[PDB]
Amino acid sequence: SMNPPPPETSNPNKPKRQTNQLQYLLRVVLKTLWKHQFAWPFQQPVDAVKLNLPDYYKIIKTPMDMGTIKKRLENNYYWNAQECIQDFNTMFTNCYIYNKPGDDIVLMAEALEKLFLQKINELPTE
Repeated sequence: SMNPPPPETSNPNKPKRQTNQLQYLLRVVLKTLWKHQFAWPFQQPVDAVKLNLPDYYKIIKTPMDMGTIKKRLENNYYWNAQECIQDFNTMFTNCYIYNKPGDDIVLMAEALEKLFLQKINELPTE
């Protein structure tokens, strides 16, 4: 029922890059999803205490959210675009794993994911 430590957003010994694909992931992908009317439940780690989801972290072992992704991108945490794309996919997957099919939160994730897929389709060549 308690919250775990959040995912890391800094690791000084993890090697980093700033590539045009990672720049696109911040400037286009994250910014598009962040501003959406359905972004709010995904803008920070799930607070299982405030939201009264005492089983959330029993089920979700790889938490991810856009607050974390935003910080990772701003702090150049990633080596490659695939790591960041995986974080978005983990976020959506967690939502679909935890929640009841057809719930409104699942519709919210689906709307963000549709946009994510449209943007990733045009990921620039390195």
